[PDB]
Order: sequence, then C-alpha cells, then structure tokens
Amino acid sequence: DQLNPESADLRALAKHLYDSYIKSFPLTKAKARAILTGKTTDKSPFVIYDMNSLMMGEDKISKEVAIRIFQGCQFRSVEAVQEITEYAKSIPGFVNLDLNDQVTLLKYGVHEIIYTMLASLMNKDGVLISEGQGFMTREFLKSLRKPFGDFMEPKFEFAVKFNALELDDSDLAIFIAVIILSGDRPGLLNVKPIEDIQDNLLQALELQLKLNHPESSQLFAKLLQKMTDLRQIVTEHVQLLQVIKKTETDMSLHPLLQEIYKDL
Ligand SMILES: COc1cc(CCc2ccccc2)c(C(=O)O)c(O)c1CC=C(C)C
Repeated sequence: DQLNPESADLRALAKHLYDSYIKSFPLTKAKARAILTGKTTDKSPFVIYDMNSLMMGEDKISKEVAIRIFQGCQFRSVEAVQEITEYAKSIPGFVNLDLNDQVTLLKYGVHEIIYTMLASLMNKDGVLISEGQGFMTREFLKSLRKPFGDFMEPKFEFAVKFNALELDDSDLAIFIAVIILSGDRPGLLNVKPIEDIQDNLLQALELQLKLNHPESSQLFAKLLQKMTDLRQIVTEHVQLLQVIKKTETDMSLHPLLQEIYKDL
C-alpha cells in the first residue's frame, strides 16, 4: 500500500490546513464557483455592468464612482488581510517564529495571497463582490477613468491563467501556506526556521496534488511557476498606488494597507 508514516503525517497536515482555511475564509472557491456557474436560484448575484446597474446595485446590495469602487476594494483587502492573518496563525510553527519575522512574512505575503484567492472569485467576464451577492464586469471596471480603469486588468489576466489549473480549496489551503512561509522575504532575521516549515508545506502540497490531481502532470511545478505571476502583479499594483497618491491627494488609504506598502 502507498501510505507510509511520513506520507501519513503530510496527509494530516493537509487536512489541518484545509480545516483552518474553511474556518478563516467565509467565501471559498467552492461557494464562488457555485454562485458563478448557476448551482442556483438562491445564490444568483446582482450584476453591475454600467452606471445605472451600479446605482441599482447600491440599492439592493457620494463621491466619484471610480473612487467609491476603489475604496470598496480597499476595505475588502483589509478584511482579507485579517482573514489571512487568522489563517497564518494556524500554520504549524508560524506563531513560534520571532515576532518580527511573523510581521515580515505577513507584510510581503498577504498581497500575493489576496490575488491568489481573488482568482477564485473571477472568471474571464468579471468578479464576485460583496460576499458573492454581486458581480462587477471586467468591461465596467476597465471603463473607469484613468488611472482606476486599469487597476483590475492584470488581476483578471492572472486569474484566467491561474484558474486553468483547476485547483480546489484543499489545494489552495496548502499553496497559500507555502506562500506565507517564504524564507526569501526581505529583512528576515532567522531564515532557517521558516525554510524548515516551508519544506514541510512543500512536501504536503506535492502529495496533495499527486493524490487530488493524478492525471495532471507536473501540476506541482506549474503551480510553483505561478508565484512569478503573483510577484509581478504585486509590483505593478504598488506602482499604480504611487500614481494614485499623487493625482488623488484627497483620497485616504487604510493605514494597515499603507504599512504593508511601506518600502515593499
Ligand atoms: C473591484 O474589486 C472589488 C470591488 C468591490 C467594491 C464594489 C462596489 C463599490 C462601491 C459601489 C458599488 C460597488 C468589492 C466589494 O464591495 O466586495 C470587492 O469585493 C472587490 C474585489 C476585490 C478585491 C478582493 C481586491
């Protein structure tokens, strides 16, 4: 039989992470795909695709429209940062790390994770919003005044590609744990304890994918290669925020987000 004690421990680790992910993230990929695909009469989103539907959306779900949307987006990111911080504490070994490194791991990790999980809420046509009650189209977003009309496009581009891996939540739980425990983060005090945890997470992810996706060759490698896409989305996003700060000096940014962005 395949399972030995070592691979048994990796299965127990996969199970624990999946459990913690479910407990930390109220809107899973499974729920998102059920809303998006019409496993539904109770789960249908209201669709925002223009100014009028936007106005009607606000009714059923003050400033300039681009700004309201961007701020709505900032607030959800703050929520996601909180959910991800709750999840991270569940990753075995994580809270036993030097407090400074915990902060560093989160600071550089959370945006990569946000866009990973945001892919679960996207298809080629738009993105779920407000806990799945709404769906805002990609074209509507793209139509926003400069520079806001461009903020979401690289996220959709990534999501379309990432979604072709067809990962489910149990896969993603291990993958986002791997992301958080990156020993290559800038300013880390003790890299070794992080690398040892990541090594364990990596073995767990490898096994999960082999078992969950037996006909999907080199999926593990293909998934690791996606980290390059995420890192690049994050860099572009930060650059676009520097532009927004200067053109929209009357627009405030959540300090939790501001501290994350500080010298990324
Ligand atoms: C465009 O990106 C939005 C925007 C929004 C704001 C949608 C909105 C704002 C203001 C008026 C009408 C609709 C939400 C939301 O409200 O849940 C959202 O989850 C997202 C997903 C984005 C993330 C997690 C970065």
